Amino acid sequence: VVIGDDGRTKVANTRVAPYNSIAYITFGGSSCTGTLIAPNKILTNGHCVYNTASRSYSAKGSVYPGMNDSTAVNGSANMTEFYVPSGYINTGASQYDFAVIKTDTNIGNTVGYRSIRQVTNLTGTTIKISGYPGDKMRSTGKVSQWEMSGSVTREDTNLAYYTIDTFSGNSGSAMLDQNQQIVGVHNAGYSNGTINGGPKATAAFVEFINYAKAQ
Repeated sequence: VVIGDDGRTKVANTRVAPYNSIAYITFGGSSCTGTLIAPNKILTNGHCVYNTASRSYSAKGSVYPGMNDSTAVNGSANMTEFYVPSGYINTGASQYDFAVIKTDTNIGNTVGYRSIRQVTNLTGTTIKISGYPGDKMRSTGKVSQWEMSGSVTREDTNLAYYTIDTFSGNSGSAMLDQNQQIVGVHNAGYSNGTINGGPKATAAFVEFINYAKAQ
């Protein structure tokens, strides 16, 4: 959700880290954000790849790392396989709302990719959320990356929360710490649109990702 005044700013250079590793990803009926985490693996939200209500996987599309002004400035890859946690398939709960996508080429070796840091507590940590919101697509007519930083204001055992502004299309944006490590993935608005949040990189998160990295 966008909370009060919009604090997001346009990423000026998507040819450098970490922005070159953050991708506009398309499906047959929607788009999201994702982040390269291996030579041929993207991390995003579960709800981007699997619809709980229809029990349906999304139609596969394409991956554009560091797209800016609707230009694939670092090339593109196609999606080939989805890996979704069993818990997401079975409950649709926010604590399992993450997924990995394999690409057809090793595009992560050209632009680089991000590591994941397992965390226990994020309260007070400054994170950055950068990705591809749909509202900016409407208003500028271009697909560009927008970022905003802020503090994690509360958390529970699986989720972290923040007032950093997000809009549809930001689903799957990584939470990046000061060292450009992934500590979680944005998924939704909470508390009737007064805060945003998503799953932290817990031990359970990291185990699934490690399995997915081996596929």
